[PDB]
Amino acid sequence: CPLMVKVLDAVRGSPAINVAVHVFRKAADDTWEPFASGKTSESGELHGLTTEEEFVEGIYKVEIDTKSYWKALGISPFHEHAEVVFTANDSGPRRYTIAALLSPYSYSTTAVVTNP
Amino acid sequence: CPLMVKVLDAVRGSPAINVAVHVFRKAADDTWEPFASGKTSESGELHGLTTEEEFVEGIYKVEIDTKSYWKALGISPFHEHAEVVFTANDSGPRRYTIAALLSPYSYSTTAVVTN
Amino acid sequence: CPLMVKVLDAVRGSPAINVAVHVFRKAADDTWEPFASGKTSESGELHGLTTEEEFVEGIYKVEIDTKSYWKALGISPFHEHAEVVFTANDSGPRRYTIAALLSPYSYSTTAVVTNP
Amino acid sequence: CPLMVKVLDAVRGSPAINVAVHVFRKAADDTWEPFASGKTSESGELHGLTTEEEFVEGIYKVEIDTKSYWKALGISPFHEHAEVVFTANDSGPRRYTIAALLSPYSYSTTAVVTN
Ligand SMILES: O=C(c1cc(O)c(O)c([N+](=O)[O-])c1)c1ccccc1F
Ligand SMILES: O=C(c1cc(O)c(O)c([N+](=O)[O-])c1)c1ccccc1F
Repeated sequence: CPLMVKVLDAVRGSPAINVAVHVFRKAADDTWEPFASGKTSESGELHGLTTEEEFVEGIYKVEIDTKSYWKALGISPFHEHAEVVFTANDSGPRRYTIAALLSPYSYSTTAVVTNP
Repeated sequence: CPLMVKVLDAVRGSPAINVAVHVFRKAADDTWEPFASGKTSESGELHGLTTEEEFVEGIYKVEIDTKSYWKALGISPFHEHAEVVFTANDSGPRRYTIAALLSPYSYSTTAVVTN
Repeated sequence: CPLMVKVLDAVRGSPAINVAVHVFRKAADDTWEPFASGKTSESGELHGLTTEEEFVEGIYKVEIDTKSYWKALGISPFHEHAEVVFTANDSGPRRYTIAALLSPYSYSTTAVVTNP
Repeated sequence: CPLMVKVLDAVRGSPAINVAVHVFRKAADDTWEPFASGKTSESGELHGLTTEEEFVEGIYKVEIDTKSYWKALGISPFHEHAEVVFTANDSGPRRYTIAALLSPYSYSTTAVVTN
């Protein structure tokens, strides 16, 4: 509930389905620790990545594997991935939606942050 | 010099070339009067639309013929066109760039206003 | 159900609430007939604009009143509104989400079109 | 000439000036090695990062220090930075512009790749 990822396809006008997403958290030693991962559903959404207990304060990286998505639709794309890096929960728990809108040579990303 | 339009293609990663662009000025009766038009260049840009003398304060609409652009590339698009409607304000900086980034089902637009 | 509008605020990282939206449909005589209107909710969404019976084939214009939104947050913005113009339902009924992401000097819009 | 970065501000409608930009090249061991860096100019652009000789095929990362930019304007932003990661490909056009459009809680990036 506290972290959701939504991915849209600007070419098709559709959810981006089956997009791999890997989340990392920065460790004490400044490495990126694997935190959670999953795939977008037929709605373009990925729920169930973490829990409010697990999703502590930290610096998180949400890596959206855009290059496999375009390639398996016959578009050799430009980017390797889209990386979204942010501090979370540093004023207490929040709910985060990380959205991405994909094109072969472009993407946009936004965050919607709500206080439960 | 006061108004430039720039159009980019997010599918090909390129300028959007030969895109028709029409600029209108809102009239006193609230209708849109033709003001300037042209086709984007090889660089995706359209310069020479107006002059400082002619580009007075008011409400302008820039209509970008995105549907024809996509059609000519053999791609089916969503929008009829992209319209950008704004007020020219003499208190702000003097040069306006209206940029548009096109995808078949999406577009982005921004204004870069400088002195 | 067949037409939904969602508006997000890129400055706040939040839904854009209380945004006025006016929908028009192009008439036979090429004028823009008022079709429906409403305001975004606290989720940034506007539902209930039309019905599948009413939402016939045509050219529709969704006008999102971005300039009142920025102004009532102390930002004099650049655009008068964001206009989204599209042909709908010309291959039978579809469900349309028109999304807009707003900044004071920029916006993006996308469509998600699904076949029920 | 082969690589330019352009950064724009969607809140002010302006170039994003004095933004730190770091470019890295992916090494054989999968670590990121510093490649080029600079600060955007008054036009929001950063030219002179590399030369045709040095800019060989490979995976590059462009990291744009968006957090410091927003902080210096007294605005609280969401992201730590914006990272753009791509492969340089000799089969495609020769000149790469990496553009970024910044808002506090959002950014857009596109590549304009030309000959
Ligand atoms: O359009 C976007 C967006 C975001 C959402 O959270 C969302 O629910 C929907 N939507 O349903 O279409 C759309 C968007 C996503 C990423 C970056 C820029 C964007 F404009
Ligand atoms: O990417 C954009 C943009 C703008 C410019 O003015 C420009 O010179 C370049 N560029 O050279 O790539 C790119 C852009 C355009 C419109 C809306 C959102 C955007 F991100």
